[PDB]
Amino acid sequence: ELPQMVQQLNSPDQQELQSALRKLSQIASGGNEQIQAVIDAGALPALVQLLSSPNEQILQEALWTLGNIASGGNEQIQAVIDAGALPALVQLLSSPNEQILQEALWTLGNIASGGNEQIQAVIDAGALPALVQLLSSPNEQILQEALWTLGNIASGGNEQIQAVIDAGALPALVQLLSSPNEQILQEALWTLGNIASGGNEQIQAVIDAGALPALVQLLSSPNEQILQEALWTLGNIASGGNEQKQAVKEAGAEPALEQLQSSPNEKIQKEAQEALEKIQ
Amino acid sequence: ELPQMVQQLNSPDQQELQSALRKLSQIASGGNEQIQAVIDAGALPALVQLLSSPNEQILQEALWTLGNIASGGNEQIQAVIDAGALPALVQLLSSPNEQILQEALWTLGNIASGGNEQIQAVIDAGALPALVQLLSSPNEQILQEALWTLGNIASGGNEQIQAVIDAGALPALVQLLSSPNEQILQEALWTLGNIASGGNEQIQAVIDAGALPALVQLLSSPNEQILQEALWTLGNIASGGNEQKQAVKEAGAEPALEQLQSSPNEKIQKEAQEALEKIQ
Amino acid sequence: AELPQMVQQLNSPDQQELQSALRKLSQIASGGNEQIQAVIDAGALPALVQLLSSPNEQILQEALWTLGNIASGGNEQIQAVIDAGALPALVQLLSSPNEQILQEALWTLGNIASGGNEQIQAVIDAGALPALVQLLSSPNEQILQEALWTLGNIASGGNEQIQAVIDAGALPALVQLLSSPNEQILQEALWTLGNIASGGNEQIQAVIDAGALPALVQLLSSPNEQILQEALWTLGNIASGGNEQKQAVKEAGAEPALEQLQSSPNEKIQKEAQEALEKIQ
Amino acid sequence: ELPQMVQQLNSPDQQELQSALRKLSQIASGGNEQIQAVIDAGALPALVQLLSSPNEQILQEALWTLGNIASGGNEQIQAVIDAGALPALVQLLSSPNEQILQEALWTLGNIASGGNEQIQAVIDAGALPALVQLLSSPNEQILQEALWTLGNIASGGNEQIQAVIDAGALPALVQLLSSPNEQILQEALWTLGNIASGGNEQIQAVIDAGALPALVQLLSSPNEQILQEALWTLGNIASGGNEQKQAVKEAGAEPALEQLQSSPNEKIQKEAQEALEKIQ
Ligand SMILES: [Ca+2]
Ligand SMILES: [Ca+2]
Ligand SMILES: [Ca+2]
Ligand SMILES: [Ca+2]
Ligand SMILES: [Ca+2]
Ligand SMILES: [Ca+2]
Ligand SMILES: [Ca+2]
Ligand SMILES: [Ca+2]
Ligand SMILES: [Ca+2]
Ligand SMILES: [Ca+2]
Repeated sequence: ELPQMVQQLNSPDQQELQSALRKLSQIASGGNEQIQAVIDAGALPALVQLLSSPNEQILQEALWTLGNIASGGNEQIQAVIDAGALPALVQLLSSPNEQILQEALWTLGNIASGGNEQIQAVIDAGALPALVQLLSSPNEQILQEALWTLGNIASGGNEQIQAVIDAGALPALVQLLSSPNEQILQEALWTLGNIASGGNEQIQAVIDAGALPALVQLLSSPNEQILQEALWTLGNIASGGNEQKQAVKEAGAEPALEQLQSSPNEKIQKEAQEALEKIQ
Repeated sequence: ELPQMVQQLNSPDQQELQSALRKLSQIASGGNEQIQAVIDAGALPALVQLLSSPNEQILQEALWTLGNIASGGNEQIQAVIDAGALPALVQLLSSPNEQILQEALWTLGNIASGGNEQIQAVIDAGALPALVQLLSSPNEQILQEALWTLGNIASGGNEQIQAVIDAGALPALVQLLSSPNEQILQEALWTLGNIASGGNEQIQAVIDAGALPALVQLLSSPNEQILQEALWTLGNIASGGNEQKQAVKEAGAEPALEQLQSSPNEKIQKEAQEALEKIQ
Repeated sequence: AELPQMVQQLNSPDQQELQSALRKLSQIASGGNEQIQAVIDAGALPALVQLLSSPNEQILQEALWTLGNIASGGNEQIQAVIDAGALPALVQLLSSPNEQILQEALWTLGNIASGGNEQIQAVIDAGALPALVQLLSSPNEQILQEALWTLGNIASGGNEQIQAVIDAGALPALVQLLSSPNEQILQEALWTLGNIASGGNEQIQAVIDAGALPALVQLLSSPNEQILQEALWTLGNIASGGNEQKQAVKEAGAEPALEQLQSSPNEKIQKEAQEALEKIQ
Repeated sequence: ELPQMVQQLNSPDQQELQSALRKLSQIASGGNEQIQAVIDAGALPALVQLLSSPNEQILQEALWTLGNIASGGNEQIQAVIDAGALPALVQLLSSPNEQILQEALWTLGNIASGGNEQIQAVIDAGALPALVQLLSSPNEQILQEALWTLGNIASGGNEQIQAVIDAGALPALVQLLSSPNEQILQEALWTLGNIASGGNEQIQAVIDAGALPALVQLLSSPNEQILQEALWTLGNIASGGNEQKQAVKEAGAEPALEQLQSSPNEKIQKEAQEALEKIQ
């Protein structure tokens, strides 16, 4: 009954087309067996292609359906990605249309709560620089949604976190730690906390950005939700490096570095000597 | 990110090898400086105040944070001490909140893993009586954290080892040599070993407390790991006076020692010789 | 997939499976208003209203969302929100530079204004109309759509409510949205203007005097069926007035446009198109 | 290599069982890529068996390993489940060893953080009655981990939420809304908040358990995490009923009801008739 709804995404009519989209849009809302049902009927290419509709009613509906398909299994996120949604999503990040801009951020956020494979895709697709740009928005709804999306990215592996750092996000995050808007403060603390829970390098970048005095100050907050997030972030700062040191020691590092003691490249040699000195 | 990095230390790809090395050298420097930055930015006084918080959720985060700060070098541990943390930590040893009691013990355990100035501070804050009471906990999670901490204390000098003996830890530690839990058995053994590593009134009181028959009997354990610790302990005792050798003579040690020579475990065959040599 | 699978076991052959499926649908059909009433009876509204003055954006937003949910109940539930004193704070939040807070308050106001006339009139009496009207020229499509939705609920009341909307200067801005390239705003504008056009001859006349007809008439040539439908409904409403009203739609040239619709594939169209051309002879 | 490590997991040689155990737990503690290597080798089945071992060092290692793997993607979780872990993990809830008990819980809570069929495998294995009993534990560590697990379960579809209700969870959740312990209280709010985000019947159970007066008291809390969590739950109670009424309307419920006036059974006609009236 359902590849019928699909072919009608191609329909000359807009009551028909939007009957179809409205239908497919609610079905996508009902959990993973239903999402896959939409997927297998081949809905993704149609829905991606409507991302360029000049009709905002078609556009926001398609956008909303992709976001919902993106809110299921990693495997279902991967299908959105495979359909080529990312490049389009990234362009919509420039919409002067606040409501389209928010739907696309939300969609990206959802994709970015996937595995590190789908986070890397979002990163490869060029999304970090627009997200960071948006950290300056005077619209607190877009700002919140951007912080969130960045938060999920910063919840991947260390290279994911490092991309976020390398895209320039930290100075903004640290200024928002002074914000008198508790909702924004807390989403920026949340994202910053994710950064702080990578390894040595990631922790160092947070420290070099001047987060610590701002975090120490938040420990006077009568707001226990913000106090808890400042303390959790601080405890990551204080633990991450030694825990990484010990995990590389566990992963084979002494041996590896001894073998390189005698490297024939001299620069690699001194550096390997230097690094064994450190894992003492 | 870590097994990758280590395998890349052997990579025939030169830029791959080199950047992997650079990362690994940074991770090798550890976290102590990052911890210091936390101290320098003023976090200690607030963490210490929060240790009297009646909010369990906050108090846990604060304890964890301090515990990690105490996972640093002796400088960072000493800073937690001079911040006034110890009185409240020793208080928390009476908490009926198992989640708070475990973090406090852990934290105390890191402090106790510094040098003897740091161990002495923990003794002098009165940690020992509680820690001894905890050796008879039916709660293995709590028992083992207490054993851990006691062990670190008992790895200090003879004044540290005596404080422990004086606090009445030996009977408890000995009862635990009858434990059918191998994780507790091993740690009780390690702690006994550290005690027997002291001078001669130290080696004596351990003998005095009836350790040897359990010790000897453990040599027959077919679990090489618990065998080692028991050997090592009996070897530390062997190392002592003459009344002391005569004491390990008397508890039927020679029979058991005699077999361990053929052991494919290189280490065990060394120590096992050392000890028989030592009697006479 | 609990709900589609439920809707299928009603057509099912098995009697047990039909039975219990129906038993669940029935409870679900009864909706959430008694559950909203229980939240009210346990004493939540006074703290919820207090939280509206809160410096904490996080707490304020959640409160706003709770209130708006409570107000998404029946008229009894809306009236309890009103009586607990929420409107002054809601109307206050209409000036807020915070878009997030602004949207929740518009939304909350929107739900209050989907009640009966007594509920709508309370919103009107709290002074919400001038800010709603000013927000119809916001460059923010999210804020604008929410203010349009609210005003349309308000204009879906009695003539006294419709006239309040008119008296607050809504029409110039509603007409100007008739030129929007944004289909979603255009449809809501048409709908609001359709409601206003569904009151008395003097309300209909104010719509004409505001210049709606020229835009309305063009919208009849729209390739967009959904836009074309709302345009027709509104024009239809206007056609449903006294002689002077019928003349003005004659004199904006609605007749040619309305004939070029009798031959239309679409369904709700020709019947309405017909009834419209009918009303002018 | 990895393939004879698996073979040695079922060796009689106790020593190389444990080297083979430790190594597998090492590599399987970093990244999803390594987890899979461990999986495809065939570690899972053997690892499940070691959950029977009377050696704690062995038991806890196996268990912690499974724990780590269960903290990957839904299909990694699924592979733990396919391996047969659940009946063992559920049994381990009866352990008098607190460390084992907590590790069994944490493992269960990770598995239960997957998609809905994973959550459902956990219900199916009979975890709910054990989880519900734990809600009376005087151990706050065990108590909190049980609530977290039940929280994860209640984050599935209404059928999963209903299975937490049917198992008797609500009266303890309700009582814990009075707890002066903020960590326990917050975790119960979260669980209850997940329950209340379900359908008309799920909200009705929460109402009938007398949640509302306590949730309403919480609106006076000076703790903004708690206050926010009480607003949220109350918000879900106020919306889920109407939102589900509309969701069934979209699911075609009207054609189906009208169709039932055509039943030969008056009861059915009457109910369908009462239903169609109500759906306005
Ligand atoms: Ca068309
Ligand atoms: Ca357009
Ligand atoms: Ca703003
Ligand atoms: Ca507070
Ligand atoms: Ca026990
Ligand atoms: Ca504020
Ligand atoms: Ca705009
Ligand atoms: Ca045992
Ligand atoms: Ca307790
Ligand atoms: Ca408390």
